[PDB]
Amino acid sequence: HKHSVIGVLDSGVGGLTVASEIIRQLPKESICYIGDNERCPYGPRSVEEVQSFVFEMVEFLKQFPLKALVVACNTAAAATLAALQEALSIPVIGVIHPGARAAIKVTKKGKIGVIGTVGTIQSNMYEKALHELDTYLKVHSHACPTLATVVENRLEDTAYVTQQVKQALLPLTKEDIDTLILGCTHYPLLESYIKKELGEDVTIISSAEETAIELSTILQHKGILADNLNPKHRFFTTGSVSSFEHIAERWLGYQISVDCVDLPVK
Amino acid sequence: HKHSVIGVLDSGVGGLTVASEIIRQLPKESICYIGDNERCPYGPRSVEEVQSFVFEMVEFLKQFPLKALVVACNTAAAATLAALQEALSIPVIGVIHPGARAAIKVTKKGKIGVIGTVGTIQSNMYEKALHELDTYLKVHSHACPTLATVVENRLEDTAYVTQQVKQALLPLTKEDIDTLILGCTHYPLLESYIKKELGEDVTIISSAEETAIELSTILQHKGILADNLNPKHRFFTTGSVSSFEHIAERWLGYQISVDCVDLPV
Ligand SMILES: N[C@H](CCC(=O)O)C(=O)O
Ligand SMILES: N[C@H](CCC(=O)O)C(=O)O
Ligand SMILES: [K+]
Ligand SMILES: [K+]
Repeated sequence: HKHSVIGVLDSGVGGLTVASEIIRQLPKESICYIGDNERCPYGPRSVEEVQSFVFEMVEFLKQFPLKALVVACNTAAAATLAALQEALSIPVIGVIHPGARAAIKVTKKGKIGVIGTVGTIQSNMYEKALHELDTYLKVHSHACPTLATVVENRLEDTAYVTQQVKQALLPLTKEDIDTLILGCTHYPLLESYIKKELGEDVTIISSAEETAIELSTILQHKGILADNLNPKHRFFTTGSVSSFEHIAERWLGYQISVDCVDLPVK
Repeated sequence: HKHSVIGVLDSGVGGLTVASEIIRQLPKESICYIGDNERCPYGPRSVEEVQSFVFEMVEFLKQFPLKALVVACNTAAAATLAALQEALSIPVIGVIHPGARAAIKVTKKGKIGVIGTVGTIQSNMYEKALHELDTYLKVHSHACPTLATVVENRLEDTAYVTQQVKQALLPLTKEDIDTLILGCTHYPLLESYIKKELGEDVTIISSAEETAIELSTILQHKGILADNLNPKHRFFTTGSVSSFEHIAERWLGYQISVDCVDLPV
């Protein structure tokens, strides 16, 4: 396992929030990332379709020596995490359960909100994951379909972002919650807006931050942590390479290695 | 219908902070706790002695159907975690690694402080654990030998507690850290005093809170979570039963089931 990498898959660029947290909290691990930008968004797609696309990305990642797989996309995790964990022998870490687990840790009232794409919310995976750990939690799940697009295409228009965040969170402002799970790869970029809308009494949970610590926990439990003092990461996209590189530099603050890929493989 | 329990061992009553977090974050799991109050404290004891006492507690807990073992005592974990993980087939979760992992998650500057007993600090297990994950972290480790006794015997004397926390943390106020790991079972009981001494720029991590989520992560990864909607927990002590019951009631806010036990079994 000394040369093995962490495979990371996502529907596009959003997953860079997850990749950044793995790079920060597990600095000796090597990332091999694939974003299916050509078919993004997955949010409005059927479960069957999303599962087929995710398995195509897994086939691509299998060309590398994987020690573990992270499904960075909440929509993809909702639709295929169980299928992947059954199919693969390596650890498969999704972004939903780590967020639910962290919500249980920070809630004082046992009342949790979660926002995400229509696919993520309709799967009801967040409520199911939360109840598996604690049946006596009240979970309010709300789809916010306009947010990911807002993050990728209108983020500089602050007035527009504020209005869209206000509209998306109106249903939750009416509910009694003290914790909110950002159940979508893109939402960390809206954290400030969200906090302003919900208030100081609601603790925000990032899927990215919690998934990296969950991965860390599992790799160490399994005794497979890397010891590389200066790893390098590789990013792949099915869409425009220049487009991905540009957003990435904006989100990360630096340039990354990006290459094109065609799915299905071979 | 899976009847296995989570074994929890500690040097005494301090481990109730860890037990309370497991009960809160994993409400379907059943706890079987043993505190070696008759030989507490472990902090000033030799590593060989602590290892021997911990293995006696494990022999006691093995009488129950254990699905996992939590070493709630930071001093005991420092001295015996490796030995336990090698000797047992069930998952053994100590309180040190979860704290280090959480510190990496919250630090922005990569400068972490940790406090604990002399035994915990002398083992240097915190620095080793932190560096295993990230070699480029600066770790400041300081023993605070008087704090656990302060928590057990002088907590109502606020002027005294403030003075003892001030003296214990003086060396860390001189260091540049943005995160502090409470590397002892008793320190959550001093969180307010510690926050006041270090300021709002230092995020304080609880070993109990992080160990419970680490346990949760591992039980679910292994597919062994309980589904019990109303479990019951049992506590055992090698010291005075009435004394344990009294402190427990003060710390938890309610009474618990406590029985006496003799080690070695
Ligand atoms: N990455 C998706 C957001 C984008 C999409 O709809 O594909 C998610 O985390 O749910
Ligand atoms: N339980 C110990 C504190 C008490 C003792 O010294 O035994 C620890 O967490 O380090
Ligand atoms: K393509
Ligand atoms: K004194």
